[PDB]
Amino acid sequence: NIYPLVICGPSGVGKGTLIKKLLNEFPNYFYFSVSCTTRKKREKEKEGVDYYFIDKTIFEDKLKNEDFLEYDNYANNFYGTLKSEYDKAKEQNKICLFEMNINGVKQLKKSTHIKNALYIFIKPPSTDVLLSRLLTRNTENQEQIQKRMEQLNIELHEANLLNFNLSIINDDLTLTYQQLKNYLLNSYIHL
Repeated sequence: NIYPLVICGPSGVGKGTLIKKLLNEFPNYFYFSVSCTTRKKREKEKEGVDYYFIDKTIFEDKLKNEDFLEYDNYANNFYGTLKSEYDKAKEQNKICLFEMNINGVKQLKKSTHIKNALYIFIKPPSTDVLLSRLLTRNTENQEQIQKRMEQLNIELHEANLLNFNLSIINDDLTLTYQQLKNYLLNSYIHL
């Protein structure tokens, strides 16, 4: 059984960039988990790639069956990673790579479907930088932007109560990827 790899942290820490480099460099070793969402598919978005776009009724049916490893709600839409994503990774005999926020990780750490996963926490250089990147990529009003700021404060607070196999302050992408890559080479690739 190949232990799944979870790259986690709050939005804005650079998870996406790090994962893309990883997948680009070791394309034959990973199966990138795809999540479900009730949000409407945007123009450039691809079904089965960006997400599995479904509606509220189906999402509710899935929860009813407890088919999720983790579920979340953001900007008035539901998101969740199905246990089946892990099965597909197994089917192809590859490392299942999960991109998650802290709310997701705590659900994975309790999940009975998966076990022995490797958790890599990608931290921001600071809270100020994390919050600033939030405002930068957002054009919201006071009350709403404050809610997202509080959500990020909760993420960091929750992260402090969990244990990760490795934690990296992503100050410099190059250095972060290098530490990440070496860790993964020793954990999965070498020999």
